[PDB]
Amino acid sequence: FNEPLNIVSHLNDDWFLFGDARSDCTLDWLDLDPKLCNSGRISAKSGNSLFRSFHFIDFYNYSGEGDQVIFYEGVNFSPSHGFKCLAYGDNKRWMGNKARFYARVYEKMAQYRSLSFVNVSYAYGGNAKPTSICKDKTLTLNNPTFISKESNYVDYYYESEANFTLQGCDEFIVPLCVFNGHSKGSSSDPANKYYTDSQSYYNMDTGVLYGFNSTLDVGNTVQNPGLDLTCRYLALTPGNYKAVSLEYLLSLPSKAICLRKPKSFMPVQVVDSRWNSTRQSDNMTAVACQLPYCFFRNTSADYSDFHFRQLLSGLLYNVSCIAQQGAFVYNNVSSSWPAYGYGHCPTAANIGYMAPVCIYDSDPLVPR
Amino acid sequence: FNEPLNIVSHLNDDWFLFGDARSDCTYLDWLDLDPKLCNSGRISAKSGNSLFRSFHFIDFYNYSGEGDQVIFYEGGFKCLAYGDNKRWMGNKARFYARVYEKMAQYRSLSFVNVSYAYGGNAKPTSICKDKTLTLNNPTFISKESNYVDYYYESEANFTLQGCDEFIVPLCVFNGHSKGSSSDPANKYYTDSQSYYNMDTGVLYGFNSTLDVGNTVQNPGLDLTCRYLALTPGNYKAVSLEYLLSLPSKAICLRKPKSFMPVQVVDSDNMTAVACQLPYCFFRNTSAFHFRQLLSGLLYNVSCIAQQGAFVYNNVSSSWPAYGYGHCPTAANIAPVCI
Ligand SMILES: *[C@@H]1O[C@H](CO)[C@@H](O[C@@H]2O[C@H](CO)[C@@H](O[C@@H]3O[C@H](CO[C@H]4O[C@H](CO[C@H]5O[C@H](CO)[C@@H](O)[C@H](O)[C@@H]5O)[C@@H](O)[C@H](O[C@H]5O[C@H](CO)[C@@H](O)[C@H](O)[C@@H]5O)[C@@H]4O)[C@@H](O)[C@H](O[C@H]4O[C@H](CO)[C@@H](O)[C@H](O)[C@@H]4O)[C@@H]3O)[C@H](O)[C@H]2NC(C)=O)[C@H](O)[C@H]1NC(C)=O
Ligand SMILES: *[C@@H]1O[C@H](CO)[C@@H](O[C@@H]2O[C@H](CO)[C@@H](O[C@@H]3O[C@H](CO)[C@@H](O)[C@H](O[C@H]4O[C@H](CO)[C@@H](O)[C@H](O)[C@@H]4O)[C@@H]3O)[C@H](O)[C@H]2NC(C)=O)[C@H](O)[C@H]1NC(C)=O
Ligand SMILES: *[C@@H]1O[C@H](CO)[C@@H](O[C@@H]2O[C@H](CO)[C@@H](O[C@@H]3O[C@H](CO)[C@@H](O)[C@H](O)[C@@H]3O)[C@H](O)[C@H]2NC(C)=O)[C@H](O)[C@H]1NC(C)=O
Ligand SMILES: *[C@@H]1O[C@H](CO)[C@@H](O[C@@H]2O[C@H](CO)[C@@H](O[C@@H]3O[C@H](CO)[C@@H](O)[C@H](O)[C@@H]3O)[C@H](O)[C@H]2NC(C)=O)[C@H](O)[C@H]1NC(C)=O
Ligand SMILES: *[C@@H]1O[C@H](CO)[C@@H](O[C@@H]2O[C@H](CO)[C@@H](O)[C@H](O)[C@H]2NC(C)=O)[C@H](O)[C@H]1NC(C)=O
Ligand SMILES: *[C@@H]1O[C@H](CO)[C@@H](O[C@@H]2O[C@H](CO)[C@@H](O)[C@H](O)[C@H]2NC(C)=O)[C@H](O)[C@H]1NC(C)=O
Ligand SMILES: *[C@@H]1O[C@H](CO)[C@@H](O[C@@H]2O[C@H](CO)[C@@H](O)[C@H](O)[C@H]2NC(C)=O)[C@H](O)[C@H]1NC(C)=O
Ligand SMILES: *[C@@H]1O[C@H](CO)[C@@H](O[C@@H]2O[C@H](CO)[C@@H](O)[C@H](O)[C@H]2NC(C)=O)[C@H](O)[C@H]1NC(C)=O
Ligand SMILES: *[C@@H]1O[C@H](CO)[C@@H](O)[C@H](O)[C@H]1NC(C)=O
Ligand SMILES: *[C@@H]1O[C@H](CO)[C@@H](O)[C@H](O)[C@H]1NC(C)=O
Ligand SMILES: *[C@@H]1O[C@H](CO)[C@@H](O)[C@H](O)[C@H]1NC(C)=O
Ligand SMILES: *[C@@H]1O[C@H](CO)[C@@H](O)[C@H](O)[C@H]1NC(C)=O
Ligand SMILES: *[C@@H]1O[C@H](CO)[C@@H](O)[C@H](O)[C@H]1NC(C)=O
Ligand SMILES: *[C@@H]1O[C@H](CO)[C@@H](O)[C@H](O)[C@H]1NC(C)=O
Ligand SMILES: [K+]
Ligand SMILES: [K+]
Repeated sequence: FNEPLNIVSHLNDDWFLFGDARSDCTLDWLDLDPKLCNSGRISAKSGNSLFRSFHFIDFYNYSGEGDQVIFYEGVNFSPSHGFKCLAYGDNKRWMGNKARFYARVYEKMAQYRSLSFVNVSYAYGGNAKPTSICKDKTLTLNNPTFISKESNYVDYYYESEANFTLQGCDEFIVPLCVFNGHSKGSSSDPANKYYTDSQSYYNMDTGVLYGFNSTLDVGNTVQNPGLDLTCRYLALTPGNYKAVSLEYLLSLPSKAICLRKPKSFMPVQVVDSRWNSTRQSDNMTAVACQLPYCFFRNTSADYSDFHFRQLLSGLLYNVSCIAQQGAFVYNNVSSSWPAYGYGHCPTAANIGYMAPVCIYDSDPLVPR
Repeated sequence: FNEPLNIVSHLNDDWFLFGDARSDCTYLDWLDLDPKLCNSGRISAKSGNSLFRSFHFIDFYNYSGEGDQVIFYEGGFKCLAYGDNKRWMGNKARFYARVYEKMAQYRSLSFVNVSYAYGGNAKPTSICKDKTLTLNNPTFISKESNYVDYYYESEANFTLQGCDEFIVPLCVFNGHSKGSSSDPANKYYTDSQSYYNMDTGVLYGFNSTLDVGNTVQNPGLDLTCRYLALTPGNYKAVSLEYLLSLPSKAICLRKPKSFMPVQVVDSDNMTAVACQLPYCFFRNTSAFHFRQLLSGLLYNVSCIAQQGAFVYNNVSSSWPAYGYGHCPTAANIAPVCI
């Protein structure tokens, strides 16, 4: 009785789900029960993900607020897409970025009710403008922004800076990134001339600096491939910032995840978001989802979906307790001791079945 | 029945207590009034010392210990004549927040000494001290003899080895720092310090921003510290102005465990500010001597939660919140039939 269930669910009506096509109600494409389409507790867009919208031009305006937050997305940025900034880049670096972004988002959404995006603007002294240096055939990155070399500079060994302000959120997730390798200015430069990308963000109000230097020696050629963007994901407080670049192109945030409304700690729930077997998936959301801030839920069957619908079907009702092992429907007794339980959780102590008169035989004239 | 108790406790024998009290034994068996746990292998404690004191100052006690359930028993300084103890209250809150949070994740806490490689002739200087204490972490290295002022870059290397993570201080004098006796009264410095991980390219930086000084007319200049959790490897301390500073001691964190909140009991509320969910449960127990704590640690409890400890694992009047162990239900459940 009251074995833990492999579902995502909620303790009460105070929940919210972020998703992709498989929860996008605008119905053969859905894993989400159609009855939850009019719930007002879903932000989902087919073909998109939080990571995709965070970094690229293909943007969906995700937003939602809830005590118990659930995620069922990620797949729309995978190794099957094979995104890389440059012809001889490296998707593995982008899987790394994915993992670090989601780890930060999951961890913070255990501590805040509200997630949304804000656009970040900057003030810059020179004449140069953004350049779309990181892109491939199907995607164009636009966060961070990269500002070109000023006309008068002969090479990329220069300091450059711009100001940016974070306002309107309790905390902001921003990327701080470098091309990690021997970056090249042009093909007119000799072979042995390369750059070591350096970027920092400085909080002018507090005096705290976050810095990042390239350390690798991979390049953007068939002889020495692997140069791509390595990103860290910082949770910053509102204030006035300075983006200070010590070498190569100045970069700074164009978008932030907006975190609002602190709550008592409540772990997020994550549903594994993958393709079918014959297409390339990743487990970056699994690495990102750790105790104590996240419960990971996966099925036992390949994506071919019956099993994932029943995992999401937990969203149609309330449960007493959400724990490491799963959801406990009832609040009283169970065979398992809940670990990391939230809600009104059952005991696994021996409490027998009680009655003032125990029944042994059927009564021919009285029902039970 | 089974009301939560406002005490620190343990779920099993795998616990450890860090303290600032005397744990030693002073010696018809009932004439022996020592607590059973006197001289226990599960306690690291020293009267008139603390983890913070030993982290930062010369009167050092070699605190170390290992356990699943970690417990802290918590039983003013300024660097300069016209400094500010408020900066040290803030330092203490930030130190303990980091220590408490990380000891929810590791079994083992100890101290290591950090050595450094510096290319000049200058030596350490005890610039931060008052009448009873002398700071020695971080180390501050003197200006080189050939420099006429404190507007210089300086650096040293240091290595962190043998632990999973290391807690170290990154600090600056926050205000208008002053150089020597005979120079313009309007000539001051803006202390700037950073640590750089040479293996990963990550830099942690800190610049002074206040305008306070070290005189009766303009007091407030003191040391503001951040407490970093660093991975093992090769580092460089890079100072962009004023005295080079770098760690001389680190908290060594080893042996990961499943997340298990620490417990803190007292007797300033900085340990209270530092002790927060999800990583720490704060108890304000009343009689509160160390000897009574020792007696209260002889027996297990079934469940440790936000409201307190629940002795029994079956039923209670309260729903445990943020419960660990084997926790009772408060559901409305006489002879057993089945
Ligand atoms: C912890 O809380 C739970 C939930 O509240 C509680 O479980 C309920 O216990 C009550 C009271 O005993 C049960 O109600 C009685 O059920 C008698 C019939 O029992 C059989 O059928 C039950 C109904 O099954 C249907 O519905 C359920 C879900 O609703 C579903 O799972 C089934 O598939 C099916 O659709 C069934 O629950 C029950 O199974 C339990 O008991 C058996 C036998 O001991 C055991 O083997 C199982 O493991 C399981 O525990 C069983 O198969 C019925 O005769 C009885 O009616 C008399 O009493 C009521 C008042 O109590 C009078 O109104 C009536 O006129 C009769 O005199 C009563 O309705 C209820 O079914 C339980 N619900 C569930 C989900 O298990 C536990 O007791 C709580 N535990 C503690 C320690 O507090
Ligand atoms: C949760 O766990 C606790 C701790 O184990 C448990 O509390 C204990 O309950 C038992 C059973 O009631 C208590 O023992 C009783 O003590 C009373 C008075 O002191 C006695 O009179 C009782 O004896 C009568 O009932 C017996 C039934 O077999 C008869 O044989 C006898 O003739 C008497 O009529 C009985 O022994 C015990 O005192 C407590 N312990 C504590 C520390 O409070 C509790 O019941 C558990 N609850 C649940 C819901 O499981
Ligand atoms: C992170 O990367 C940046 C960018 O490379 C580093 O800053 C740069 O440091 C280099 C090497 O110290 C400086 O170049 C040197 O200049 C001296 C003096 O002219 C010269 O003698 C050397 O041959 C060398 O060319 C460069 O000026 C400096 N750039 C800027 C804009 O400050 C930075 O040091 C790295 N950070 C860390 C902590 O290592
Ligand atoms: C944090 O603090 C350090 C130390 O103050 C800052 O580095 C220093 O910055 C000052 C002001 O930008 C630099 O002084 C300048 O010198 C040039 C060259 O003579 C001159 O053109 C300017 O008028 C000014 O006086 C100084 O060189 C620099 N010192 C070192 C050793 O790098 C640092 O910039 C601060 N960090 C941030 C993010 O603001
Ligand atoms: C899940 O639990 C919440 C928690 O109460 C339920 O909220 C109630 O919703 C009903 C709508 O039928 C309102 O009339 C009540 O006022 C709500 N109760 C409270 C205490 O706010 C919700 O209905 C439950 N949902 C399901 C599907 O069982
Ligand atoms: C995209 O989403 C954001 C966040 O939900 C919207 O911005 C909010 O708009 C409301 C007005 O209804 C303001 O009161 C809030 O202050 C805004 N929040 C933030 C964080 O900026 C925005 O309107 C949406 N964009 C579009 C085109 O619909
Ligand atoms: C941040 O920028 C985005 C994209 O420019 C804004 O979303 C667009 O808003 C315009 C109107 O200003 C609409 O025409 C589009 O429908 C929106 N685009 C998408 C893809 O949703 C968004 O409003 C901005 N956010 C805030 C808080 O101002
Ligand atoms: C506190 O709890 C632990 C775990 O339940 C007890 O350790 C067990 O002691 C029993 C005594 O016979 C042994 O059977 C087990 O082997 C022990 N288990 C483990 C995991 O060590 C411990 O004795 C209790 N301590 C006190 C003082 O009651
Ligand atoms: C950035 O802000 C600083 C301080 O507020 C100011 O000195 C500087 O002129 C600003 N830069 C630009 C380009 O607006
Ligand atoms: C992810 O996948 C790799 C194998 O590809 C495996 O070794 C690793 O343990 C997995 N991590 C998680 C968190 O599932
Ligand atoms: C989830 O389950 C599927 C099917 O068993 C498995 O192939 C996949 O690797 C699992 N994902 C993770 C992240 O463990
Ligand atoms: C101090 O404690 C450390 C860590 O437990 C230990 O390795 C060292 O030997 C101790 N020092 C002395 C002098 O006993
Ligand atoms: C650090 O230094 C102190 C004093 O020299 C010494 O007692 C202690 O044992 C040292 N730490 C270790 C791990 O040996
Ligand atoms: C510090 O390390 C650097 C980089 O390895 C090295 O070149 C330099 O010699 C070191 N400085 C000292 C004083 O040992
Ligand atoms: K840069
Ligand atoms: K310094």
